[PDB]
Amino acid sequence: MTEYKLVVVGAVGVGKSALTIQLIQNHFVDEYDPTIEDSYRKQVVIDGETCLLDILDTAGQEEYSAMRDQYMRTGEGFLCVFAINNTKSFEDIHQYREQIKRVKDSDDVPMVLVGNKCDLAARTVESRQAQDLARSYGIPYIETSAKTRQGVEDAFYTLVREIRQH
Ligand SMILES: Nc1nc2c(ncn2[C@@H]2O[C@H](COP(=O)(O)OP(=O)(O)NP(=O)(O)O)[C@@H](O)[C@H]2O)c(=O)[nH]1
Ligand SMILES: [Mg+2]
Repeated sequence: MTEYKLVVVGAVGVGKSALTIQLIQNHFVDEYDPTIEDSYRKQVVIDGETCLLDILDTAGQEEYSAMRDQYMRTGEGFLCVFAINNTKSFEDIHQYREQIKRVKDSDDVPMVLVGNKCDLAARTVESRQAQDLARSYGIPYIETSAKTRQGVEDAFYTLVREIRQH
C-alpha cells in the first residue's frame, strides 16, 4: 500500500464534511454529520495501486484549531472547497491557499479546487470563473455534489494523482 495524507479545507458550510463522509462511509451508520474536525481512512485502488487515504476534514478559518499549522505541515495534498451558490466561499479560497503556502513555504503544493453543491440551480459562481482561478493557481478544477455523488471520487482521486505527479 501507499499512504496519502489529504486535507479538505474551505469556508463554513461549503460541504467539507459531506464530501469526506460520502467518500469514506461504509454505510453501517446511516447518517453521520460530524460537528468537529476529524481524520478518516479509506482504502482504494487508484490506477492499479492500492492506496490508503488519510483524510482530514478541517474546520473553516472561522473556527479555532490548535493543530491547524501541523495539519498543513503533515498534509500532502489539499482539496480547496467552495460552494457554487456561495460567492464569499469562493472569494475565501485565496485565504486558504495563502495559509497553505505560508505554512508549507511552497508555491507548488498539490491541490485541487472543488466547486461543491453543483446539484443546485441557484448558482452564483460560474464554472468559467472557477476554471480561471484554478488556471491561475496551476491546479485542476472539479465540480462536485455530495448529495448526488457527482464528482466526489474524481475530486479525491485527482488529488492523489496530483501528489503522485509532484
Ligand atoms: N445541495 C447540497 N447541499 C450540500 C452539499 N454538500 C453539503 N451540503 C449541505 O450543506 C450544509 C453544510 O455541509 P457540511 O458538510 O456541514 O459542510 P462543512 O463545510 O463541513 N461545514 P463546517 O465548516 O461547519 O464543518 C449541510 O446542510 C449539507 O447537507 C451538496 O453537494 N449539495
Ligand atoms: Mg464540517
